[PDB]
Amino acid sequence: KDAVLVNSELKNIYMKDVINKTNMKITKKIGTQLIFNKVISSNVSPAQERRFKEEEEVDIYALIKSYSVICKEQYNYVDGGLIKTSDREKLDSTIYMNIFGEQIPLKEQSKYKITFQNKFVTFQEIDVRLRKSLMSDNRIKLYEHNSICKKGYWGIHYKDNTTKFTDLFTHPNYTDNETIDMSKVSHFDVYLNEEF
Ligand SMILES: [Zn+2]
Repeated sequence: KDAVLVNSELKNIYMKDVINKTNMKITKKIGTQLIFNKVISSNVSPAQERRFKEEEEVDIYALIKSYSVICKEQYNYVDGGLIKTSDREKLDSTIYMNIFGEQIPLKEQSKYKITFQNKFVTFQEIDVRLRKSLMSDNRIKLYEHNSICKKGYWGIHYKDNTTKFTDLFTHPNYTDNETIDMSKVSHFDVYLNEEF
């Protein structure tokens, strides 16, 4: 299973900004990195690299891992976050986030919703936005030294009753560009202080 990390590291990882752009043509392509023109480098799996060709337009939603200036031009490094611009069908979805946990009032239980406008969204996007929403929540303060959440996980609860669970104290491997079909998603479930 993915190794559990501490608040300090998790906070550092998920507090960073994200790249959220559309119609980005892959300019250069080197190794396992798909480059775009500030320069955006997306580290992806050997498998995913094959599926993407240069000059191909890609929509990007990825958390930035680091920056580096090179010859007065800034580089933004990220893992995956790619969906072909031609793979984008529109769809308005307002998915509810149900938060469960001993200190969670019914009032905060289902007040959170995450809005999507494409039928297909990367899992990285859902995971990152869900974590950031939990991080800013005044009651929860996810990854803060002082947070009431010591451990936990969440899940995408599909309409067919199946679920996809993720440990909130781990850093998923986003290099595979896993994508979620939003039309098959019913809601999101957050399980605070519950063993994964
Ligand atoms: Zn559920």
